[PDB]
Amino acid sequence: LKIIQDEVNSLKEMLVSLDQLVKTEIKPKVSLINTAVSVSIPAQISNLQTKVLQKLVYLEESITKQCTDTTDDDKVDTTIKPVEYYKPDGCNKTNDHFTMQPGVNFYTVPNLGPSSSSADECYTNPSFSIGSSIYMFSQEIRKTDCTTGEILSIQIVLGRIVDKGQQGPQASPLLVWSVPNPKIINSCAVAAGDETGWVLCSVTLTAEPIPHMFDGFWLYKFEPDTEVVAYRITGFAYLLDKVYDSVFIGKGGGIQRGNDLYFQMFGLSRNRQSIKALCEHGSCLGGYQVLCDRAVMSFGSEESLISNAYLKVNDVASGKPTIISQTFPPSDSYKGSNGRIYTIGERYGIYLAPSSWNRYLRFGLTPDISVRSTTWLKEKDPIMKVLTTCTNTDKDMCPEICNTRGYQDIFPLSEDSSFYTYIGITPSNEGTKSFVAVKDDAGHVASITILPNYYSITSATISCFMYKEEIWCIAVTEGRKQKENPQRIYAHSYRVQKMCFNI
Amino acid sequence: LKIIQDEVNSLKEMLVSLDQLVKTEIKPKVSLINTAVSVSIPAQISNLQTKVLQKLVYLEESITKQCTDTTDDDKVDTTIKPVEYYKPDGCNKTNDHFTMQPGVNFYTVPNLGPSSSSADECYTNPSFSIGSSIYMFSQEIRKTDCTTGEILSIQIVLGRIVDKGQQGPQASPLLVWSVPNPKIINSCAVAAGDETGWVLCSVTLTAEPIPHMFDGFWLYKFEPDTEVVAYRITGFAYLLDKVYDSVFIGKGGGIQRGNDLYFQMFGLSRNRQSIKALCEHGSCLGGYQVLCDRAVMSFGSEESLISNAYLKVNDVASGKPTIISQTFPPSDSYKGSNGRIYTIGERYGIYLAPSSWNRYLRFGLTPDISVRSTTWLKEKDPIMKVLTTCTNTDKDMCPEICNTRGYQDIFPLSEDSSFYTYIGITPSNEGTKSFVAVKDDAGHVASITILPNYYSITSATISCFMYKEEIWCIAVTEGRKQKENPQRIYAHSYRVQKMCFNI
Amino acid sequence: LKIIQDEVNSLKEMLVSLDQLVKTEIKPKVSLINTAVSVSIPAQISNLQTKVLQKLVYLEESITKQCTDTTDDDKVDTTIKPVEYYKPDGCNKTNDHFTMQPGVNFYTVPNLGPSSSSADECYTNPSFSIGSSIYMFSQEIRKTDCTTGEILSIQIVLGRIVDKGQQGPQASPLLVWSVPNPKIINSCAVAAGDETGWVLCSVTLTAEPIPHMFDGFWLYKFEPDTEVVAYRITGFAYLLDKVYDSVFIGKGGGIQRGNDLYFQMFGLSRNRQSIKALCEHGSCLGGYQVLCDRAVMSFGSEESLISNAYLKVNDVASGKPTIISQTFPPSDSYKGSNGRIYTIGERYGIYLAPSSWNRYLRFGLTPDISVRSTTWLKEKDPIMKVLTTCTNTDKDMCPEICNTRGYQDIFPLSEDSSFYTYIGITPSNEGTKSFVAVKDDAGHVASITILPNYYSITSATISCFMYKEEIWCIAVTEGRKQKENPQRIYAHSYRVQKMCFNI
Amino acid sequence: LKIIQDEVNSLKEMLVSLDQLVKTEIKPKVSLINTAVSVSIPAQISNLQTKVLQKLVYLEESITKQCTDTTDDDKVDTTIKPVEYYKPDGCNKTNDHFTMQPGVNFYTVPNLGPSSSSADECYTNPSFSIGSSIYMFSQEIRKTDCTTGEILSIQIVLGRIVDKGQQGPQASPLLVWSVPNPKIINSCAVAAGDETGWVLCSVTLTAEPIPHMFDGFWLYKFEPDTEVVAYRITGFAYLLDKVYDSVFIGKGGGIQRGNDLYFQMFGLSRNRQSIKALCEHGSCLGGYQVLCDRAVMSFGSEESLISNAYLKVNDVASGKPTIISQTFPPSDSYKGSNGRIYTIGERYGIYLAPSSWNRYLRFGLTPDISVRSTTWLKEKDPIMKVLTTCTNTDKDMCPEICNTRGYQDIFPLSEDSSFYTYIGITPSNEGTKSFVAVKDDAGHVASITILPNYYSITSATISCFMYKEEIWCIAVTEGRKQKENPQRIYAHSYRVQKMCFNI
Ligand SMILES: *[C@@H]1O[C@H](CO)[C@@H](O)[C@H](O)[C@H]1NC(C)=O
Ligand SMILES: *[C@@H]1O[C@H](CO)[C@@H](O)[C@H](O)[C@H]1NC(C)=O
Repeated sequence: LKIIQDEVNSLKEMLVSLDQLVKTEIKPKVSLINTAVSVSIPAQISNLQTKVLQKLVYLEESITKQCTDTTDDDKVDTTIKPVEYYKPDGCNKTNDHFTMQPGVNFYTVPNLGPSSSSADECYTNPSFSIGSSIYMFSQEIRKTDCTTGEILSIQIVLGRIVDKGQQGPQASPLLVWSVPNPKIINSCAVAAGDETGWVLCSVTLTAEPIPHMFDGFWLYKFEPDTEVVAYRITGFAYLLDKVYDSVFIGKGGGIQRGNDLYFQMFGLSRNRQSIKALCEHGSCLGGYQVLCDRAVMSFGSEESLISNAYLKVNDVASGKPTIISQTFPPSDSYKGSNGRIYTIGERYGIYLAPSSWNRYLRFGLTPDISVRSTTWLKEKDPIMKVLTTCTNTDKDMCPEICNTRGYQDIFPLSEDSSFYTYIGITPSNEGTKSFVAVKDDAGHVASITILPNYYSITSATISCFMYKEEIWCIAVTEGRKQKENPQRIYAHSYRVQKMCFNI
Repeated sequence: LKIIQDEVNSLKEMLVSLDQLVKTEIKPKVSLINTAVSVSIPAQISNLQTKVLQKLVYLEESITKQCTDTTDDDKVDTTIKPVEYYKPDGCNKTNDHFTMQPGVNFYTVPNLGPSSSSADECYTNPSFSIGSSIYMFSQEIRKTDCTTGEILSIQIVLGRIVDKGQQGPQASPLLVWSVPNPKIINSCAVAAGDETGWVLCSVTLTAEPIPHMFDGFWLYKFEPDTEVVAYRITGFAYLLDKVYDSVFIGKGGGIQRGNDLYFQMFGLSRNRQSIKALCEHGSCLGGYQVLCDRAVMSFGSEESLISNAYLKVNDVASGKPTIISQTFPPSDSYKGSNGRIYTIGERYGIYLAPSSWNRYLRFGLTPDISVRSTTWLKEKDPIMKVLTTCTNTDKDMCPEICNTRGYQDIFPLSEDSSFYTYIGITPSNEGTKSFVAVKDDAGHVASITILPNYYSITSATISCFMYKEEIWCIAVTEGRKQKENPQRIYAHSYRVQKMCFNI
Repeated sequence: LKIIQDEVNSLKEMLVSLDQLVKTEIKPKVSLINTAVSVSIPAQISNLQTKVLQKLVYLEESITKQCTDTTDDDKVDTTIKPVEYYKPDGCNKTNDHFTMQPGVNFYTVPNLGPSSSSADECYTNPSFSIGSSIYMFSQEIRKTDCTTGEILSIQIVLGRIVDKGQQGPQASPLLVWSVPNPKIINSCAVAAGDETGWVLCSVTLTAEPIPHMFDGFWLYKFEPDTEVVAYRITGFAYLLDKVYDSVFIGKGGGIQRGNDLYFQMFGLSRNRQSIKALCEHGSCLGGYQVLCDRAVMSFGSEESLISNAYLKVNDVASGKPTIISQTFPPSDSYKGSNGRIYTIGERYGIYLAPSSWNRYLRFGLTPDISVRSTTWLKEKDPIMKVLTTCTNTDKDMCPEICNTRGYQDIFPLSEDSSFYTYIGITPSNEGTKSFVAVKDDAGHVASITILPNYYSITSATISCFMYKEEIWCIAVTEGRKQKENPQRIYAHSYRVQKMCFNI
Repeated sequence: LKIIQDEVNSLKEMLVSLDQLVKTEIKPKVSLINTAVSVSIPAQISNLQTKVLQKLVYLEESITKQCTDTTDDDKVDTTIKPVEYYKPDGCNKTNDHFTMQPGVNFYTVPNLGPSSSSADECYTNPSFSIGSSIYMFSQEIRKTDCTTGEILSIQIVLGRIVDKGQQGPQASPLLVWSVPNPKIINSCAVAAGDETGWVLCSVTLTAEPIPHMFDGFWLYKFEPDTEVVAYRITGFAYLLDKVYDSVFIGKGGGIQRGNDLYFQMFGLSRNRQSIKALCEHGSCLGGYQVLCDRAVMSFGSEESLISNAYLKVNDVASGKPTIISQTFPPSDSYKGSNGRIYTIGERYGIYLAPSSWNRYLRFGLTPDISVRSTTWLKEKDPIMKVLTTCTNTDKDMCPEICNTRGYQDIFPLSEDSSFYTYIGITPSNEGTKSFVAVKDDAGHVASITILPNYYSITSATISCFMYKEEIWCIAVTEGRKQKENPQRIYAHSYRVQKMCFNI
């Protein structure tokens, strides 16, 4: 028996030595190689190409004629920049119209994140954000039913945007992570800054979880070639404006400004006051105001409303972050829904998806992130026409009790959001049809048809950046190639052209 | 004893942690690196080379004179395209003949798939197909005897065709897989489409297997960076036209059209009717018709015939595929054999290898995959002269009872198969001799000798594609370098030149 | 029980086989790949770029006009060279002043060595040295308190300086190692030569260690793709000039000359003689001499002084090295401190950091490494203004009892150190401010502000080399990006410009 | 106890699964990556460089003026070719002398094979051969004493010669292997052909081994990405001409011609006849003939001689090789020694190292590998002056009883070996001095000094090939950098220039 208690001890020493070898020598070197081949070499080849071709241009000029700063110094990878809006330089003449249009191509961006073949799995609720160099992506994997199924796993993919010699920008994953205990999460969303990514997840109560109940938040910090740091925000670490029974983090993601993070949230809150719901519609014909009020109530109850709010995460650098919210009144909003926080130069913007009877674009601008300073846009495009149970029309948009569960955001191409890019989706008898469009400040829309070989697309989120000194955008969508396929997440890219037309 | 039940439990935790590390971190990163070095970097360097050289061409033009679309957007890798047939543009003049000829080079394409040195192993029955970007390859590994030996393993190698700076196209393996329980498989064949590969295997009964008996099929789906999905097709999931005792899948492979797969099959079927076998021969001299009838019977039995059939796999996207066959009558065919399904523009073609007394090319064209719509070609070349026990001549091809076990297919270079490329093999007293040839529509054959340093080549299969805007072909053959070597699978490439001769 | 003693034995055989596979096949190949992607490929691409661009230059010259040695042969990597000082070629004219200035850029050099996110860890006491091709880096990781905390680990990173297509030189790690039993080390420092690195560590006594006691040294030899060789230097293997109770190795590092190594050391030594401390100051007004004497005493004791010494490691190639020291008298120095040994052509230099009341630059030159041959410079810049408890002024620098714990070295750009480069740090109410400067031989200083987005920088060490045929320097600093961050080590690079001004 | 017999079984399943994963997925992919980064990418970049630079040359020609085959098709890697001797094209004029000289550079070729830092290990007896694309290298590792120490291991390194953008050719290892049971091996040598390497080892008897006794041979076959195949040649599988008590394989290596291998061997053989030893010397003055006879006897015994022989390995492709030898008479040779077999066009050559009193070059040519057809050269250079106990002079070379244990071979640069390259070594009071030289057919020697920073070099072997269309040579030597270093194996390269001088 001593030899046994001895032989087992021998196995322990051999197993520990092997485990140390894999963690100490091999894992580190494999990570270094991944970066060298996926990021660094492509960057070196790209710089070579640019310099050689530019010299050849000077030779072309010479033959015909003779016959026959400080800002990028702290950057690791300078392939992309934050968006620098186009200006009408020289388009201030009589009858000379400055506009923007999408290009004719819609290129694939493969391997944005991992996937699978199992028909029992569904990929949904993508959250995508592009920072100054890096991108954050997150995808929920649910069992069978996509919307009401169990969460099997949430996957976060930190990576970089690089130039690989293709017609558009390409993704390069550096770190993939799987959130522990996914079964107790209501929702997660991402945010990104300078070489740092953030994830904020809202969690629930347990008895096995108790569905859509609220019990604080988790915050995760992601860095290149570094371990993930988790923080628990509970107890007195958070303060909500209204009392919430159920809290969700808005799908579209958040932003980082200085030492604070901003996210959009929505949820089910307690109410002890009468309301006058916002009720804007066309020439439909008292009854409509009643419907507008019942449209924001949970189960028709005067005391429990579904509403939107701003969520601020304070002082992240201290290691002990706190959360403070500010809620929108029912008089200046519609039934609470998934939204997104934008940074627009020195100003901010907010997108709120349709979820009720009003299917018009709801997007606002503000000098600071607060409720009382928000000014709403008067544009209508896009109108959400999919994943809805509403029977009203796109002209009058009359109030009724119905629901919508889609998401189609926009990306501002100017400081006042007078110009913007979006993807439209129209239902048909054979899946869906869709297009890319840019709306100008005169109300005109330039549009090009996309993805003719996909059975259906149900959603879209857009993030733009500078690449090769012009604006490029990446769109992430959910859909199916063939009618019988499970739902998967796809990504494509396109360019925005500057044009000026002499009328 | 508790410390033992404790020390063992400690080993379990350490072993699980190590296993998770290798599967979670290392395997994924190694796969990403393989793609980066074998596919992505080569693509980037190739694009650089093309752009720089083209600019230099413009400079050459400048000096002398002054003194002294939407289709590839959804593609991951655009190195190759489906074949675009050459047209006689400007060869419509009097006495001006449009033709095609092979080039003078026959380049090696190394590492198409893995191999071994053991003299106890034989590599045979290759199945090769090139899709829109990817290729599928499969090789059987048998013990000692090559044809009648036990199957040790079947290996499937999914990979891509890339440009590595060599004189021709090169292979780049991405995924290698070994079919489980190979001992119960009669045969497997491959098919490929757009980034998806398929494998169909016919299986037998068990008591240890019972030789050449039939018990349904297995279908496997292969995708890049994805797990392999297997389906069992048995019970009422398949319906055969005739009752078969033994079913084999044709070696040459199949195609994918829309949501269906098409394969060629052959096997031993029950018969209750009299027959009049197809019996076409030259000026040999009642007795011949009798021999032609007994040539298609198993063991001379009127009731059991060996015949060919089309095999269709219906609705693969549903996850629950079914199989339906359609059998060729004995009056329009010869003893059943290994064949191949071709896609020729909007039309289809079928190749049937010689297996009996008739050794002439048997190839047909059809508007749809059915028996009654097939029209057979009247060309003879190539004539199979190897691996045969027949003693007839190449002129009269007189009926007798004999067998042939080779395979030499062709690849159409025009919609009506009036032009095509093939490899001829002629036996000698020192292994074999062979050549590459292209037959034109006037019946002329251009040919170039190949592989002068190989003792023998016994078979060949050809797949063609566009590369660097001209047609290139890859030939996969079985053979031996030196007389005493075991049989191995080799691959080489060549180009097809466009020529027009003013007579 | 036999089956158990048998099943365990089976596990042993399987575990040994697996461990051998990882050590024999995989580890070696991973190391070879790391070099190929991080060093060899970048070198090949860089050489291509240079040759192509130079040819294009000749074409530019041709168009306009016609219209419209043996020294690097033994080198593995020729990207960098030892510094070749600039000369005033053609600046010997009347009113024509030869000078040197820093460039305007300060580029990031990422991944010089590994790091971490834990807030409980602090990275301090960096030691950095650049050899003929390779570099040595070492960083101490302490728990919580940075200066008085426990040592958790010391990490040594041997690597190479390479060209990766960026604006400046970049680091490429080859070997990372962790010194065993870090808890018994007083301090470590690095040195580097031709493809060989060295580390010298001073160790203490144990009872758990006994704080700042002395018990000999360890020497480690580092080579590329090779195991680390350790030597113990104790007993009669070392001889110190004075009797030391506590010995530390100077932070800045040492040099290799022929078969010997030279390091700076300092420590607490026994004294039986009266002293007259060096006491140089300005127009402050007997009392000052008394303060100057008590400033070099430990706890005010006449018998125990803190002093500097040279440390020589003799005959390293024999495998049995020995150590001999030579101590500086209190009459020609100040309280002992961290320093650095320099090689300046055929001559040597020594830097001694401020640690007491005198905060002016203390740097000397010598024809050989000995105390009696050292001649001190009369320059003042830089003056250390951070990490000090002194209340004197930068003009008079009056004696008092105080302490300083910073480190800001210089790098000579000429044989007589009449020109040199340094980094200045000035404290403010919001962390610190800093700049890069080059002082010329007329006493003028050219300076450029750096790192505007870093809350604070507390130290700097500079190493220079030739790159792309001009002098480039890498500065390694300790600091924080945001006020609440833990301390981390950062590295940046800049260039030194040659200028000549016609007055 | 059942739970124990159960928990152990669980560990077995987990360990087997992990072992299969590492062998099935990871090992294969790592090997593919090594080739991609070390061989394939460098080849692609090199081809780019050549094509771009050649176009630029044509542009240079254009500006000034206008103003201001089938043989490599079967090759995997075409970087190098077998030597094509230079011809005096246009040097057939009066007073116009055709010659060859070495270049001035002697470049390092790093990582030819692995090494170590342990001072207890010595690397000796290198065997190096270059084939049509690949190279074979083998190094013995002995404990402490280098010549009489125990063999710890023999390491074989199969690799390729590639272009990495450096001034000369570089090595790229693909497969490293360690011969099992090295303790029973007398000696090993390598040979190489077309993508196949061979190793032949002579083994001894065991009681623990019995020193220098003979018991047959082992043959190993090495192929890229393939397992090593071993064969035992014993019993009646070999037949030696004379009866040998002890057999060694000549250090320099062998060749492959068709299906046979040729090696040089030497050993201790039985003798029953009187002898008349070859005794060629200068004007020294019966006694000398007696010394010449005793110089070839073992321990002075008439019945036991030390002699050379040819060793042929017959029919390697069959898998059952046999060995037949043919011995040189004492009347046409000197004491047996290490030699080398050369292929010189259609003819063969043999090199025999000095081992006795005659220290002049001994090299012969033959139309076939046999004793009776060998014709010896009359050149003297090089004369071996190191590792000898002889006291005779380089002029008369008088017979005595002494021994020499060096090795300095030559490489023919012409069909008749009238031109050749060699490395000379001259002893001094400070290690050794050496040079590279080329001897022409007029007896003139061009020489250049090498390795000025190496304490000593004791041996050299040379293999030449075509690279960038001119002859390049790699020399492998044994030596020490610093006096106190252990012996290690180094490799360097140089070029042979074609010159023609008008007198
Ligand atoms: C050949 O076809 C071209 C059109 O592709 C036509 O322009 C030309 O006239 C035709 N030539 C003859 C001889 O028919
Ligand atoms: C040298 O040989 C060339 C042929 O290679 C021949 O044309 C020439 O005339 C010869 N010159 C002399 C002097 O023989």
